[PDB]
Amino acid sequence: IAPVARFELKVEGLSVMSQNTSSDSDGNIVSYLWDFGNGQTSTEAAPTWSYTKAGSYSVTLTVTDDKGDSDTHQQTIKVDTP
Ligand SMILES: [Cl-]
Ligand SMILES: [Cl-]
Ligand code: NA
Repeated sequence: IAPVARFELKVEGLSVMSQNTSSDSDGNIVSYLWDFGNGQTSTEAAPTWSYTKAGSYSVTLTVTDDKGDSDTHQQTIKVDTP
């Protein structure tokens, strides 16, 4: 129900850009934990990142709001080398 974690990704080769499309009907989102499925994380709203090895990676976003509630979304992506 609230908050709702959500994002969309744009993949270029091994590199990924994000758009944060999260929301909260009962408060305000104050923090983010992105988890790129490779051991890397970020606290940015809409980070850019990259991988080294071609493969399948799960990208997870957790959002947390002003009342201390969290929600998580995931997307698995393919990335390839040249
Ligand atoms: Cl990698
Ligand atoms: Cl994909
Ligand atoms: Na709100």
